[PDB]
Amino acid sequence: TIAVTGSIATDHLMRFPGRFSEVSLSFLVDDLVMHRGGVAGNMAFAIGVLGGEVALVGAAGADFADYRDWLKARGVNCDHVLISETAHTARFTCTTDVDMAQIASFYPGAMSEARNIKLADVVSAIGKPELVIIGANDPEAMFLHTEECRKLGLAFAADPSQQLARLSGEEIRRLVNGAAYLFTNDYEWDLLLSKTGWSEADVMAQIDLRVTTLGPKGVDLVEPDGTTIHVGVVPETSQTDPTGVGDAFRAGFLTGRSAGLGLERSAQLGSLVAVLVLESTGTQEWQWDYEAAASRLAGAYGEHAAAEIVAVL
Amino acid sequence: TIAVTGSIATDHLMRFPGRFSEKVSLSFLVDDLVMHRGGVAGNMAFAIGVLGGEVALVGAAGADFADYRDWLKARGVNCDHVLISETAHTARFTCTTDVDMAQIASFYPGAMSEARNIKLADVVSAIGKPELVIIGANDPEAMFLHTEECRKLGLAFAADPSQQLARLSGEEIRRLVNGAAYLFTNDYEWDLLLSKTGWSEADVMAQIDLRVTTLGPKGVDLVEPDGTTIHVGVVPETSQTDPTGVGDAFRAGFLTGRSAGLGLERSAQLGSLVAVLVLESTGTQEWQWDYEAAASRLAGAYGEHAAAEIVAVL
Ligand SMILES: CSc1ncnc2c1ncn2[C@@H]1O[C@H](CO)[C@@H](O)[C@H]1O
Ligand SMILES: CSc1ncnc2c1ncn2[C@@H]1O[C@H](CO)[C@@H](O)[C@H]1O
Ligand code: NA
Ligand code: NA
Repeated sequence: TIAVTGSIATDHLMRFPGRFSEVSLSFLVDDLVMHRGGVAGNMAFAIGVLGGEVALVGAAGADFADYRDWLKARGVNCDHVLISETAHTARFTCTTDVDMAQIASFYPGAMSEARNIKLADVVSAIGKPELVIIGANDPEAMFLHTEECRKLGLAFAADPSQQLARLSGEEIRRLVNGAAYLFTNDYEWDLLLSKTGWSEADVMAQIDLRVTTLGPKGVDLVEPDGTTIHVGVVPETSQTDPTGVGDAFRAGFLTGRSAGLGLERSAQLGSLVAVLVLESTGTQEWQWDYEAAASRLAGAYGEHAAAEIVAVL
Repeated sequence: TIAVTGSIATDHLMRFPGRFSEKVSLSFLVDDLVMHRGGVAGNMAFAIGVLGGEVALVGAAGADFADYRDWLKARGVNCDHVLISETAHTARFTCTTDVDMAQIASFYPGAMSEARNIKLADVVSAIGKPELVIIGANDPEAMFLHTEECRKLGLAFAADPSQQLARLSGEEIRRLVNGAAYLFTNDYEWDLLLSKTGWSEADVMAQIDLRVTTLGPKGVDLVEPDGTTIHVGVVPETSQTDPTGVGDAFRAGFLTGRSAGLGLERSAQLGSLVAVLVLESTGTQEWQWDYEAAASRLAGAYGEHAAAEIVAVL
């Protein structure tokens, strides 16, 4: 059972049929759609679709009913979503240009109440989770979640992503120590190092595994002893929107890990889910086709890897 | 009766408590998010109706327009000639405003694209000939067809291209300007119009009856073809909050004053008042008309005599 903590949101996604090369910026967009989102919602949805046991742990508004149904239909346990008395579910508004560059605004709303969520209640309700993802969230919620994981003996994955630029060096440091996984992208890895003052070795001495996504260059899985697995991307055919691609990779990778797959196979599955999200507009708008999944995995990584991956799904 | 053509929209307005000083990947943590009635035509029609003017809104919206229609009709706006799309939703304007009143925004036209199917002939046959038709930012082809139909039926019009000036070609802008009773732009838009059309200042003034050029905090200029220039300073602000719709508000106040028989200067003073009232509220139609506060601020900025003459016709 994987407990996913992080933002729950509605994503208002727009497409600008140009390049962000323009203060009074005005972008004439040719698409506007509203989808389910938030990093925790995305990851929980992806884990549920892939057949994993997952519980969403975040803060939303009373408007969450439909979202809840949508997630429960995919096996996600939403019993422990905090419902705000007053605030609306967070909203992410984003414009993506032809180069997949993005200009976005995030209104937290009910997200600010995630700091009132208590993992002790979740553990008493569902047992101790096999892993807790500490994703982008209310900052205080992120810190309290990590500290409660440490105190209750729960393995956790530090996944600060969008919040890394808004946290101080000390805050980021408090999020990293003891993590079973550390997820960032390459730019975020450099930023984490610069802000915390830690060296690469300093970080690796405190975590069990570093996972660094590299956009089109794939992903690196680095162990504390330097052992590095590089997994290339599942090449894309219909690139459309980058929102939620990292969440998708994390969900696929952690589902594979929970299914007993090795690091490389789990990262290959994560790459598949990531490209499926890249090729759709919303973050949870992708479909799971077992045969197309097997085919694309085999094309990218070989028949043996594809077969071993699809066997556990 | 003033016919207002232009965009009808829902404005999703956010506040960034910082300054826009940030493979682009901009992310702004905002601390306010509100949804309001908008579109340049909706804003101007609302303002004219609130001020007691006779006004008809002429634009394209979606079936979701019912509540907006009720809201506008409660203020005396005639919405009979709003085109309701079978398919599209009302346009949406999404904007983030920083502490310096700088803005980063995206506009989804949606139903606005169908304004090019509106025919001002139907409006005139229904309500008579409007005293003036505002050609505001809209579906570009709709703007051109509206201007040409004004010329064809002999209706006075105000060229008010604003947000669309940067997206139109020189020839397109030129075809929008000729014969206009009014030309509304801001100073940056005036420079851009000259550069894009290749016209000189004199070239423009020879084709219009009046140039109105807003200057942000520096006020507004009203320039006649013979060079006669009236400069009206702003009504100084007390609670600057959001710049969305301020120009629309000025245009509405000014044209209401003009339709009420006020001179150019008095009309521009009223417009400045409405503009600052919009500047001091978040939405574009979220302001209230307080007769006493209006009189007081007009008098403080322009004198008791001007304030009295302005409030007398309202
Ligand atoms: C303080 S900024 C922030 N914080 C938390 N979550 C964010 C933020 N910005 C976007 N999202 C959510 O991330 C998802 C894509 O990973 C998108 O679905 C989007 O909702
Ligand atoms: C092609 S860009 C565009 N076109 C037409 N109208 C626009 C546009 N952008 C914003 N608006 C509307 O203008 C109002 C503020 O004057 C705001 O209320 C907003 O709705
Ligand atoms: Na996407
Ligand atoms: Na405003």
